[PDB]
Amino acid sequence: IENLRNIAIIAHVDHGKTTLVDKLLQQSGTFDARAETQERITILAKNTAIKWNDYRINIVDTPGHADFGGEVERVMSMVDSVLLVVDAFDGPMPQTRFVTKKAFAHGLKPIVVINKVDRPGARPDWVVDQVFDLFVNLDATDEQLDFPIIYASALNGIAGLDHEDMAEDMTPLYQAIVDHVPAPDVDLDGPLQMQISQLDYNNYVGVIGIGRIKRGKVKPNQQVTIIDSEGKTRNAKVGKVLTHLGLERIDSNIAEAGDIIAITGLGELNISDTICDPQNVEALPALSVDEPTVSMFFCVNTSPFCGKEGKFVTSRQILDRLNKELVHNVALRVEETEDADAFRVSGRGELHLSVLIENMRREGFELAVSRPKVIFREIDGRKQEPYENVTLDVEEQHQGSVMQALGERKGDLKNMNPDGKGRVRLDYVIPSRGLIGFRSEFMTMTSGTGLLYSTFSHYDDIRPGEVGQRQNGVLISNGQGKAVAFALFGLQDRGKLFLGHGAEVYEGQIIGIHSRSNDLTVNCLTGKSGTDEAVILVPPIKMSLEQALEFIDDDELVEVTPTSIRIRKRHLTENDRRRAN
Ligand code: NA
Ligand code: NA
Repeated sequence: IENLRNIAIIAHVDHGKTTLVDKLLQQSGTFDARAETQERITILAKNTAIKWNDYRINIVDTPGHADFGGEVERVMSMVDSVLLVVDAFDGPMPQTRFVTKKAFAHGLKPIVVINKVDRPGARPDWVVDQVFDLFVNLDATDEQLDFPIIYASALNGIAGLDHEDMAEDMTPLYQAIVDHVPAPDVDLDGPLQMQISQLDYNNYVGVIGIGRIKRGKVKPNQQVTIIDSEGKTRNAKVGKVLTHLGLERIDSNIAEAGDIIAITGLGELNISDTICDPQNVEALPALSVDEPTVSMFFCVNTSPFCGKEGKFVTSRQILDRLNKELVHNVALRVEETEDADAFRVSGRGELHLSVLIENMRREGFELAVSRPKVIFREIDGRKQEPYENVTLDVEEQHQGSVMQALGERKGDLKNMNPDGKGRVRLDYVIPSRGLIGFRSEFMTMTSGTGLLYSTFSHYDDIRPGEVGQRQNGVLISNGQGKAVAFALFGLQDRGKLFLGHGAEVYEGQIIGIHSRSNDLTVNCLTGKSGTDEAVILVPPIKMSLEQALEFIDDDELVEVTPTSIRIRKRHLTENDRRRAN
């Protein structure tokens, strides 16, 4: 127990945290199940367990996805310190600030590694000053400002407290971890209490629960009572108890409090479930969950062009592909609707849904999707919507316009923190519904220089007024067939077009953006003293999947194939659109 060290690791993508975890594992003589010697997946295991002398160090990877601040909090709630790894030349970079801020907010003391100290142009002393300023900028406590520094060269396999007189090996980094990281604070003799912090899956056993055992012990085939954060309970039987050794999970006959473990055979475990000894059912506090706040309908493509471009089109081919994603994509949610050729798919931001669709197009799928929107849930008698905690890290020159746009998106400002080094951090509380479409506008407005983070917060009363109302109406084909130059030449005078001469269109397909706010049903199949000389079309607007989804309204769909992106009305005929209004 007193010999366990549970630490999380933080590093910019190119600052060699994988290289460092590898050197620490090799020099510790921990049995290595893989087969790499010296290089010259390059990402970490979610947990790496190092055996050094009579000490066990669990290194938990810090999630790098910007919309999963929930998961970052769960990592910090499970560990007792953080290892911040920083390059000897770049110094700390703004990409790791969000996760560093979470570590300090959960009251963790940091251990700083300045690695690549022998690379050309290294300036470790300057990196120390940069790290000190960051922590002060993060409102560090006096205990958080009193932190060890270990200089390191994974290349030469050496570490030290002093970069000018480095030791023969990595001994100093290990010693810094056991000296300054407290052992887990846990009750070994009380009844089993273990919270699910992370979920994983493999075809050999199914759902895998990952967590730090808060109290007691757990064995294979043990009878447990699982309790969720809604207080509902269910009895179950532990299948396998898996301990961590290097990059691998080990079938173990027991596991004790303080230890970070994988558990199986407990069916559909959810984040924050507490596995309990059946006599003493005690739920631990609810953990932040990465709630799927944006939803789209994934429908069978019913267009007159259906089946002509992709191999996979049926309702079961699509459902089979979705359930197949669901097991490997634990944040995602697939639901059946009253329509059997329509499936409500929910995920962490529209990007999560758009990536899935792009995967299915490449595979040969064909489908229609509705716009990304939130699910309005009735809780405590009223209609509430999801709200998010949002962090924006921007160059100071972008502060003005970023704030105006977030205000317009119903964003409540909560904090402004400039670093005095050309960047500012803005914390907002905004309904998820006001965040849809923003990441794209945010990149354009900040010229790709900004960083945006998201952590699900809560449901609350609906904030009044619609967000991102499209101002322009659309041009809708009233026929099926080949679009012609002479007719497109006349319509491009009334709006911008999505296609040119020779495109096959169908009735209700959207073929352009109208200059005015109203929709027009137009003819693009036949052509209507002086005249207009030359029939030349301005190049069509060819939208990405992301643009089609941010373009479409509630009465429209994006028809998707492996080779094509089409926009369409739900009601393909003008008569049908009139009978809805
Ligand atoms: Na739960
Ligand atoms: Na969201």
